[PDB]
Amino acid sequence: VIKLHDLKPAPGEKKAKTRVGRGEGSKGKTAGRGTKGTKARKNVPVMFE
RNA sequence: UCAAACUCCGUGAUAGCUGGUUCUCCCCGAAAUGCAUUUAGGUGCAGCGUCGCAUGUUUCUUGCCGGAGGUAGAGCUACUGG
Repeated sequence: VIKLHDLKPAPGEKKAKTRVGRGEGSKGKTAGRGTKGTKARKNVPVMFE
């Protein structure tokens, strides 16, 4: 019989959150931003070239 | 404390700048170029990476073939000049 502990999300339904800045074995020490620039502390507008 | 005091608030001011950004392993893996920029230590796009999808050897290497060049070299009584 189907109880609450039998319920599971479907495969691929749930992907783990990527946690940046949590070590160099992951997206660590820059969070995929690279080193410097405007793009290292802010985001650049799309309306700007 | 003074080329405009101090305090609170606006306010977590803004900083193309500096610094920092914390556990793991597996696979792949750059760039530091071009163009433009009140631009030149920034940024957009392209190039280069990855992932996915589609296509599938088209890529690449070698041989052969067809081709255009004007460098090296050479030449100048073949031009311009010396």
